[PDB]
Amino acid sequence: MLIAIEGVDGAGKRTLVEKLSGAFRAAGRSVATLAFPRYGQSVAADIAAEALHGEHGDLASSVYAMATLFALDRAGAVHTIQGLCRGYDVVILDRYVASNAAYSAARLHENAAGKAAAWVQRIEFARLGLPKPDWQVLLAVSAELAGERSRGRAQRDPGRARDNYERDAELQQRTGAVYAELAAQGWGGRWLVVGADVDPGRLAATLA
Amino acid sequence: MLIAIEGVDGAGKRTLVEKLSGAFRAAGRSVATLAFPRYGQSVAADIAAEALHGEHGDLASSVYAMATLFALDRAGAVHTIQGLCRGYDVVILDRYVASNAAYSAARLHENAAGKAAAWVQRIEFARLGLPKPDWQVLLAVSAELAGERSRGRAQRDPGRARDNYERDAELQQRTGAVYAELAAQGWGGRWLVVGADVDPGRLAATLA
Ligand SMILES: Cc1cn([C@H]2C[C@H](O)[C@@H](COP(=O)(O)OP(=O)(O)OP(=O)(O)O)O2)c(=O)[nH]c1=O
Ligand SMILES: Cc1cn([C@H]2C[C@H](O)[C@@H](COP(=O)(O)OP(=O)(O)OP(=O)(O)O)O2)c(=O)[nH]c1=O
Ligand SMILES: [Mg+2]
Ligand SMILES: [Mg+2]
Repeated sequence: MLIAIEGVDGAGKRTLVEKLSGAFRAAGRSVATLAFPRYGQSVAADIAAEALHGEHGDLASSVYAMATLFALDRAGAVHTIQGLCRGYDVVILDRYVASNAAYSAARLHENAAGKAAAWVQRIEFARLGLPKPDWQVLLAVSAELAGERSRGRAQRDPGRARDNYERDAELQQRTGAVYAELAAQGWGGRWLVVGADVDPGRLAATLA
Repeated sequence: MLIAIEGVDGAGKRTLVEKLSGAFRAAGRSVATLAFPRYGQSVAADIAAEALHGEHGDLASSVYAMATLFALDRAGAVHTIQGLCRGYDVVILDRYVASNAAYSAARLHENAAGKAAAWVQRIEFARLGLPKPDWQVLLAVSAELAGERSRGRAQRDPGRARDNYERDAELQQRTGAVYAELAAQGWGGRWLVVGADVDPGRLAATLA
């Protein structure tokens, strides 16, 4: 089974991935996790991050350029993903294709039924062959709280300064809204919307 | 030996590659040729071409986004290139790294000593590890004549309509000028500037 954890920056995704992995293992299931962007393993991913931190000229100013880099990263992970699926009972992805749809639409002030989301659907799932997730878990949190967590991380970790997307409060707000729409329409597969207080044990039961 | 043939659109590069390959073979040397962008073999290359023909939203509007796609294409060809070099006496590339430097600088109205060219140098040669060519042959031609050949191709071949760069006469002119500067400073390696009347036999002798 393939599960993707989605949400805005600072929503608490990384933590849910760890608590969820623990719950699945407590249930006797083998688990593997993979996070996107794959920093260090994908040139496209590294350039994307660097662009969001001020490098590479006008690259970051293009919504489709950034989306393409993230899609190229995932395109290079197809074999890895399929490999994990046949090797473990559960594979949890920290961000996946929906991240591209949500942020791209938000940067363009479009909704889930818009152009960017449709483009991501055509390119990543159909064209690049990325498998559709069995479940997509949206960790919905207030934009304010998520932003506070992003700011806090940067304050105590010099290696985690915020990037262009994280510093854009309005973008973060719009991204959360598109995410909610995507989940409501079951974009790319079945979704589950949870809060910060979700119980990892019951969540793993629903997913398993 | 690794040779790259450079020049603006419609300069006659593809033809020189064939005549040059023939000259080398007439001299008893084994030859292999590879053309960039690698359409069909690189997703990055295909998306780039599609963007120049009107697709993928605002992607083509970013100078660095386009340069990155072409660099990612070449990054995926490193093994192929090194393989050809150890398998054949001569490897001829139809366009290579300098194409990115020339067009990127021209789109930004910069010269060869500018930011974009320096960026291409840092990313493709040093960072991505693309080997520097032993020779870079600039097929210099008048912007007007080259443009006429581009228009002619589109007229007799529905599968070869011109793209955003080809329809930009001023860009083509500026690109030719940056190419001349690159050759003058030996950017990326030794250059040789030839005209449309160059003799393939003597050119192959100079290169071999
Ligand atoms: C994977 C993916 C991410 N993104 C966005 C979400 C974020 O705003 C931004 C960065 O990806 P993040 O996964 O947030 O990574 P990061 O670079 O912020 O790293 P860290 O967690 O160590 O601080 O890119 C997309 O727009 N599309 C995608 O397909
Ligand atoms: C390889 C490469 C090409 N280019 C530019 C040169 C051209 O204007 C454009 C297209 O590449 P071309 O090699 O011209 O290919 P094409 O798509 O025009 O195909 P055809 O010859 O079949 O008609 O991209 C770069 O800017 N950087 C690069 O690194
Ligand atoms: Mg982030
Ligand atoms: Mg062309």
